[PDB]
Amino acid sequence: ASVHGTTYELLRRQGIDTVFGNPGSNELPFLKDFPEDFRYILALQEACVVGIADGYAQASRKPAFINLHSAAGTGNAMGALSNAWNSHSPLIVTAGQQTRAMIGVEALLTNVDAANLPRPLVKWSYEPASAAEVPHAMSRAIHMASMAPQGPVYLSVPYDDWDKDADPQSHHLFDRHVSSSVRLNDQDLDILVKALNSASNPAIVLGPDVDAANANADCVMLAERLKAPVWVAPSAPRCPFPTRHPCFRGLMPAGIAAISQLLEGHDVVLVIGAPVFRYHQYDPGQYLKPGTRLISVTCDPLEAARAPMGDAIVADIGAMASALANLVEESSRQLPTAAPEPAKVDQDAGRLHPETVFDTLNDMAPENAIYLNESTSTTAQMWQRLNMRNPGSYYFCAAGGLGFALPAAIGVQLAEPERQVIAVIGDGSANYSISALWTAAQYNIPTIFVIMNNGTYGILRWFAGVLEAENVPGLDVPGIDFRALAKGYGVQALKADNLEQLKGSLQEALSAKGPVLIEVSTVS
Amino acid sequence: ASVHGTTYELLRRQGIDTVFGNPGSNELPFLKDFPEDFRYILALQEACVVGIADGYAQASRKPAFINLHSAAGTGNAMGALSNAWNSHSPLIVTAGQQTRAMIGVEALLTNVDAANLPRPLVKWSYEPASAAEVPHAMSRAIHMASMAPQGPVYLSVPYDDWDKDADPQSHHLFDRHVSSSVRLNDQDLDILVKALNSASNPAIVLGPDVDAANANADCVMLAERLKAPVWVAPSAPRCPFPTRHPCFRGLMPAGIAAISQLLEGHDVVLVIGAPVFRYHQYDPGQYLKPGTRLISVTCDPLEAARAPMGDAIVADIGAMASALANLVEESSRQLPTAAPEPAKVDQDAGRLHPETVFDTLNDMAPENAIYLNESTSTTAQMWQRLNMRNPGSYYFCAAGGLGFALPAAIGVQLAEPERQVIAVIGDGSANYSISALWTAAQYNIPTIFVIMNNGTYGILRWFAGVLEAENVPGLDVPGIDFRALAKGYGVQALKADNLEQLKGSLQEALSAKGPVLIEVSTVS
Amino acid sequence: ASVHGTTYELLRRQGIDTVFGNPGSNELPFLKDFPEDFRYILALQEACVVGIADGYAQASRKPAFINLHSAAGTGNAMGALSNAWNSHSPLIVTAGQQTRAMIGVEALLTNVDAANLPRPLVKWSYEPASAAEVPHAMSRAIHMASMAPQGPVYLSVPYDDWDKDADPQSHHLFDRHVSSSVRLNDQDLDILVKALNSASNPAIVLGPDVDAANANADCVMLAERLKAPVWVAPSAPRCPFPTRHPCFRGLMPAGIAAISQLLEGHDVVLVIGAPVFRYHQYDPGQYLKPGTRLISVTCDPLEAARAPMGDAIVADIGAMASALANLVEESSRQLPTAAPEPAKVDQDAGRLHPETVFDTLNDMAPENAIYLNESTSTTAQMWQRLNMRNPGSYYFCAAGGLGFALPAAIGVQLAEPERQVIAVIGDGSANYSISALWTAAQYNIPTIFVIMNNGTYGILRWFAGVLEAENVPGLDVPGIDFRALAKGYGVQALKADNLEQLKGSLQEALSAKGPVLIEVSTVS
Ligand SMILES: Cc1ncc(Cn2c(C)c(CCOP(=O)(O)OP(=O)(O)O)sc2=O)c(N)n1
Ligand SMILES: Cc1ncc(Cn2c(C)c(CCOP(=O)(O)OP(=O)(O)O)sc2=O)c(N)n1
Ligand SMILES: Cc1ncc(Cn2c(C)c(CCOP(=O)(O)OP(=O)(O)O)sc2=O)c(N)n1
Ligand SMILES: [Mg+2]
Ligand SMILES: [Mg+2]
Ligand SMILES: [Mg+2]
Ligand SMILES: [Mg+2]
Repeated sequence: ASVHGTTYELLRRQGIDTVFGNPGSNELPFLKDFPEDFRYILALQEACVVGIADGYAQASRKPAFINLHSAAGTGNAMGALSNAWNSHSPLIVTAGQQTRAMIGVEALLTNVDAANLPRPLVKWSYEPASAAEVPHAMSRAIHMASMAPQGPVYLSVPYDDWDKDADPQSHHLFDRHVSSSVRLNDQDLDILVKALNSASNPAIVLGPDVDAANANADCVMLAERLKAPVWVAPSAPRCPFPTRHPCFRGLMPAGIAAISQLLEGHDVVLVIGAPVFRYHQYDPGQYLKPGTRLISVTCDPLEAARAPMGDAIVADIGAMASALANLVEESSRQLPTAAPEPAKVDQDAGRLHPETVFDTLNDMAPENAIYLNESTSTTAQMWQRLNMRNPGSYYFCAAGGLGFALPAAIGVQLAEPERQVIAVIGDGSANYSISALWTAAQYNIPTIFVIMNNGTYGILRWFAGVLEAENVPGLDVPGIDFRALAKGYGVQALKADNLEQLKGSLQEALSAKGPVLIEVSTVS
Repeated sequence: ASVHGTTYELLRRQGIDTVFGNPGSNELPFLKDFPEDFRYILALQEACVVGIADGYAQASRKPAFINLHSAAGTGNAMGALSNAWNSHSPLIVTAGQQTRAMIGVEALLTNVDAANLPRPLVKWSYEPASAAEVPHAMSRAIHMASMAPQGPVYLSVPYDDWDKDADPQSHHLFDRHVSSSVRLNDQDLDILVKALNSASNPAIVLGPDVDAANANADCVMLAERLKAPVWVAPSAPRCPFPTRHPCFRGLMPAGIAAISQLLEGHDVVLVIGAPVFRYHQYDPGQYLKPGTRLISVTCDPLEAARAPMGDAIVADIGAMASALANLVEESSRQLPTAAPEPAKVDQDAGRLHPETVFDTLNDMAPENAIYLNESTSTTAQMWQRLNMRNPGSYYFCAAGGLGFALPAAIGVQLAEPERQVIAVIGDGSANYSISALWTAAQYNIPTIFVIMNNGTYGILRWFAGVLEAENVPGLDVPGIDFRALAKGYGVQALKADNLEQLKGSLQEALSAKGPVLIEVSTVS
Repeated sequence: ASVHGTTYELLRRQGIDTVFGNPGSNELPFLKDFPEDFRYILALQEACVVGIADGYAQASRKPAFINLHSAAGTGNAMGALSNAWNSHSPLIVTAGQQTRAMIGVEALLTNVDAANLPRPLVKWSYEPASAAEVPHAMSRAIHMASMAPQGPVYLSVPYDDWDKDADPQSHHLFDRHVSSSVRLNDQDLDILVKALNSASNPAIVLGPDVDAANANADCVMLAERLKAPVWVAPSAPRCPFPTRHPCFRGLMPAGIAAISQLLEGHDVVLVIGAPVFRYHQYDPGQYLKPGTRLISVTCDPLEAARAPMGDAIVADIGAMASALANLVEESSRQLPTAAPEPAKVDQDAGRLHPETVFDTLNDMAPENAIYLNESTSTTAQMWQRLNMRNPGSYYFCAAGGLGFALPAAIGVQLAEPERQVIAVIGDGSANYSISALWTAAQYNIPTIFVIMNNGTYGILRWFAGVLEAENVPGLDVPGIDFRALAKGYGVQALKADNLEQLKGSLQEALSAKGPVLIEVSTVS
């Protein structure tokens, strides 16, 4: 068989049946004779290709396969890869290279030093030394992306390789099963369980790898057993816990001092599936107060190594959460009391406060909605005002790289066709990957996009205020008509200039057959 | 003085007065107290920021300064950097990094292994080891970008460095002048001149570094003295010669066999300011036919090293072209045979043939128009049909990376306010950097964008055909309304569904006082 | 406290008490006030420093700390790092950098782009962005080196950092405990155990990570329970099993065809702690024959990904070996019969056959002797004729990089004061790291060095034959007097030109109280 034939057989045998791509001439020999059991999802720019694949991979909890064009295509996606790195997204990124005979002269479309291009944003990055090595390299890519800690990988393939004869012994690749589903050995696990049982005032902090592992339910049981309050680790890319569960305490502020203060009085703090910690603002102080001991379970050696405090255990989050949830004793302490329902902000008949938008979404959206956040000045309010009972209900750019939520919302909706996806995106963020709207239209993927339009890079204007930094250029983004942009890409568009119109538009969007964009006028 | 003050003083003393950017929190300490003698050009996505800066640098023939946001922002620009590398564009790319105190914990917005991120697409990439080093590192960036062979460079700066004290000895940086304006020594130059004078049938091939150096006029003199046919090297990023000058032969097809055929019979082929050669299609054969010797003058050691044939001289293109033009003897040979005229293609009253569009542009555009090309299936016809008689009249994505022409056309128009820029862009290419339109609207930069809408990735559909590649997915891009996209970003829009409307739209566009987009319905 | 003080406290609190080094001026500020509870081990060239540290880490099963001088010192050690990468040796490599103020001008002894230098041979490579970050970066280095899969790491430190004030919050680093002692979840481990219990003719293959984990005894129990034959994986860097145990089948030949033939008829092959496989010679064929399924347990995701066949489990070898050994049923199959003792080779009165040397070493050396092999042409004979009963009894350069065994033998001897180390080294290999001898003399480390002198690169001349390649230069190494070299570095030296002399010399060497070198005249 050919390299082409063998490679598609490997992909299908490893459960991959969808290619997210933007094609080029180096990729046509791969895409020719495209198998009928595969589906190709086209996006118009590579940041959108990778964003969509990323959302799809995160929601489906399986690897997603991407095909991009040489260096330029790969380069256009490297901002999207920064987010994918931070979210441990299992993305197999392939790119077409020039024919081997024209690589030396650096013909047009030659990806020079190809394996170095996406570094340091990938777990593994490779170009095979011969055509017959391609299926084996593809096998390496699949497993490197998929093993804990999951993450993006890169494979460059000269276009002339695909037609060449494959090694018959490549058949051994097709059904390989590779497992990382490991947990701490019994003796040391018992020691941990005893420390948890002995704690007088335990607290639990959860990160995105819990949601990725669908460990959420086991974490609920663990928190109920220990009678422990549960935070979400700062800069949260996902939601790992029911937000109206009585133990839930919400999103931790992303500051060193703020977090040690929050944890003061808790003798043992168990962190699961998060870096320790993804701080953001400068908030110097103690990493922990005395009296607090921290224990981290992480799937990522890099996270364990760089934590400035605490013990760490490097293992699969699913296997660890399950073991702990079922091993710890039921504490006789009183179960934590649910947090109070956020207060209703005063809302006149004018532009919308973001608190109003979220309250209204919470009132009207289905209970199994999935939200994406790229409205950076309103994240705190969103976490407080949306009741998200189920796993996989929230995504936020994991490296803070804008241009994620709009395409990712399309991939999520493709992954979960029975759960309504609602992306809340600021007017600034909306532009980074605006052309992804076209894919929603073309493939009939009925995502709802809520554009929070305040005319500015809100969070930047705010932080400039904190820095007392005056005369900063480039913070305002007036003059964008988002309904026109949606029309440009074939997506139904609505406007909401006040609360009444917001209710009406959301009602219409929820009932609509296709994707819908709502432009909301929000307060500056 | 502060690192901030010192750095801005270095920038002004070195001729920089414009910052192209998309701001982020790591960059706010740099952008605060923005000096009154600088201007900031905002674009909404980083591929757009870099593309605009690139156009501006290429047209102005001076370095352009860029400010991006950490890793995500840099990543979003890496497709644009692939073009900049191939075009030798002097781009100084700065990116903000987290505060030094929070780099180790990998806080949100930390650019991990920062200097490796843009490699291999930059000449130099660096993060300073202390705040006091920043002005020195900026000096190195300015000069590494500016020295032959010019190209993009990258500097990552922790945001806390700006307010720190600079080394007082940094004043020595301010007025440094660094020259690479060099040419071959007299003895060896005289040998080259003798070879040229002795040639019976010389030919000349010119590349983009001729237009970059404004060596066009000297090349015209050289060609006139030698009575030599002049080609433009393949995959041409710029136009180095007047396209209706009697010596001009056209754009070389980007194939090994094609080019050796074209050069057959020529005893000496002098190539100036081009790689040898930027081939593209697989077109195997001889690099040169017997009887032809090739001599290359290039500003780039990497070009000289990789040429698969001929001698090479690594020197400044401006200095070499000037010297050769004034030293060669005046040949009494007959000029090349007049080139044929492009045929007027058959055209009904419906959708427009690309040839019709170019013929109409050529009739109506000013003699000093500047064209950009990202209509990939129509390049050959464009070169045949446009009379471009002045330097700096043509730009095409140098690495074949789409998303260049739309933002670069804005940068060019900003650099050349008295020359009308006309960007001819395919419907596929248009989406990659669509948000750039906003910058043209906001700053009232009067670029004309001509969208060639045939509903497909035309050149891929063509190559699919020649490969006899069946069942290739993702080649069609129906359902985009470019007038609506333009409206979305505040740019006037027109439509041309036939020749009469094309003429009317162009008349209107040329009379406009701001940017205009014309959507042209072209054939499949 | 200073960075110096804080870092040494971190080191002692994490169990480090030895520094292997070759000093330079960038390193003096670190080495000054060297604490009384540490020892420094000097070697005269950096390949020797690292080889000694490597031996020490491998035998002690704990990380070894190294201090080298800038780029040149690090560079001199990169061959040794090649081996350390392949052996998963936990080496913390630190190198001194210029003072931060002089990095920018690239003063002499500046390590330019320092973190890139040791790539790709390190797990993690870094230079901190500030002095206060240094202790945290050292913490990261210790843990990256120590977590599965273990391996070398690199930290570059500007020499002026040591005297600066440390972050008081650095104390949180001192007692961090990081575990990767994990194994497959119960459900999937039961499936694996069932597959082993159900196997009709299983075989076991063991690699170096078994010996590194001291999982040898558990592997013996596992082999005895399953009544399975046991091979050592090809190109073996360590010995994971008693070589005279009845299940032992010896070292696998390093070829694809040879290994699948060896495993024919075995329905399940369990590979533990080895790459699949470290092939060497070209020996094309089937990876496995029909009827054989392979299951690999590996500590290294990179190994699991690249295996061309079989299932894989990525977990700690110690934890996995112990669990399997204790869960599998006692098979009723007959215990394998021990390999017969190898035949005696005919030995005349002249130069010695390697077979005779090994026979004689086996007869005279203590039962807990530790051997190192860098006699490349005699490896097979060595594995057959040396009875190694205990763990940690054999080391061979894991990447085939010569220069390992001489210095490593010193490190092992240092780590195991009560076990006699005997390095068997070819006359070719002996020169790579000859100066390591000085360290054995200076610290009175009683390693015995046995030099096999045949006056040639034996294995290369052999290979030259099978290749039918003639006129190959550089294969012969006449004119080396190893007794004089030993005298040069202060080590007692003996000669052996025949069997009687060999016996006498070995007898004196074992009785000696310091290092001894024996030059043996062996047959071509
Ligand atoms: C790719 C990229 N570019 C630039 C930034 C910098 N940035 C920028 C420009 C922000 C403002 C987002 O504006 P918005 O309107 O989307 O949201 P708010 O108005 O609520 O802040 S938040 C932020 O981090 C980024 N994070 N990622
Ligand atoms: C960033 C990027 N992505 C994808 C490609 C691959 N590509 C693609 C997708 C082309 C089709 C461009 O379509 P168009 O409509 O702009 O022009 P034509 O229809 O005349 O081909 S030409 C081409 O090289 C590329 N060169 N650069
Ligand atoms: C650092 C390094 N250099 C060169 C080689 C190549 N090489 C060389 C030069 C060998 C000959 C070793 O000769 P010896 O005398 O040590 O042993 P034999 O005579 O038994 O082969 S084996 C081998 O792989 C290597 N492996 N490592
Ligand atoms: Mg906004
Ligand atoms: Mg890179
Ligand atoms: Mg088109
Ligand atoms: Mg020898």
